[PDB]
Amino acid sequence: TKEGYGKHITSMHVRNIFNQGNQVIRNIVKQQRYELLDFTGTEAGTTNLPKIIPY
Amino acid sequence: TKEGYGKHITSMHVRNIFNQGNQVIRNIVKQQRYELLDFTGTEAGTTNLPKIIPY
DNA sequence: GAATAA
DNA sequence: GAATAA
Repeated sequence: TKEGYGKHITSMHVRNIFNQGNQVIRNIVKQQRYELLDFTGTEAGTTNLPKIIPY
Repeated sequence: TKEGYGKHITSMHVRNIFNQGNQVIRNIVKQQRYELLDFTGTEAGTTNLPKIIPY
């Protein structure tokens, strides 16, 4: 007979404890920025022109 | 098959019968003492003075 | 608070 | 949607 004593012991079933490559981490990129919009200038991006948000 | 007859017999589980160092004995130190308090003297601890209990 | 906590 | 899907 194959028998033995132990604690937190069990007949051995399938164990592969590596995930099958499924895991998800979640960060939020957080980029608060104080900015200025200057239309008072003649230079490049400072003009009467609409300033763009390139989402 | 592994089997045998016996009395007060069991499949063998974990047995270490030494305690993990936890045991408590309790005595009371008992020290009744008849004593005298003498303030009638001039010598050392015999005076008008309060005699002390140094618990 | 089988490994001794009266 | 024992092999990680918060």
